[PDB]
Amino acid sequence: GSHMEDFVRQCFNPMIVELAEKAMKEYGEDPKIETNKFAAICTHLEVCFMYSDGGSKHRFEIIEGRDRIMAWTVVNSICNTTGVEKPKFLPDLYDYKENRFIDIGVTRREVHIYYLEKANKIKSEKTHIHIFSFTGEEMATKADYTLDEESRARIKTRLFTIRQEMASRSLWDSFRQSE
Ligand SMILES: Cc1cn([C@H]2C[C@H](O)[C@@H](COP(=O)(O)O)O2)c(=O)[nH]c1=O
Ligand SMILES: [Mn+2]
Repeated sequence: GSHMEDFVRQCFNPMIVELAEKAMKEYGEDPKIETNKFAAICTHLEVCFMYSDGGSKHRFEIIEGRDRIMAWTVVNSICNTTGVEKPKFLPDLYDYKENRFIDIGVTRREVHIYYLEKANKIKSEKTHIHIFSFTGEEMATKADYTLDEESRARIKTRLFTIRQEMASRSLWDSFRQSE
């Protein structure tokens, strides 16, 4: 029974916590042992939902947060109706305005490096990438950041708050060093 586990449960809403637990169980991991991962998944989930909330109504299809089978079903529906190429890995959102898949990343390290490591790993030229860090930096494909500055600013504010809460509990160093 770790401090990080109870921190995560008292910091994130129950809907995110439950989706994160399901994700980890589907992968096969355990929230009680792999607790920095539990925190990372919750964080990613929240950011992806804050981000979809940044557009106009119906701008984004939300892929993140669904069961893997249903996630791919929706990806295939989008592909088969917009003629866009099918990605090799599951993205997080689809942008109906710009007609592209997006993969949002959240890193405790250098944005630059996480971006690159994401580009290669994706192996899907068409998928747009947008990285945020816990220090307030962001990096987007072709410097096209999708949302307006205010919607991104609130994401960054939220990440820095998570960082502080963790640091006040002496959990940050461990979370930072475990990426
Ligand atoms: C950075 C990081 C992400 N993740 C998770 C968050 C997401 O659920 C999933 C995809 O993350 P990404 O899109 O930020 O790469 O992997 C970890 O489990 N551990 C980590 O250290
Ligand atoms: Mn992502």
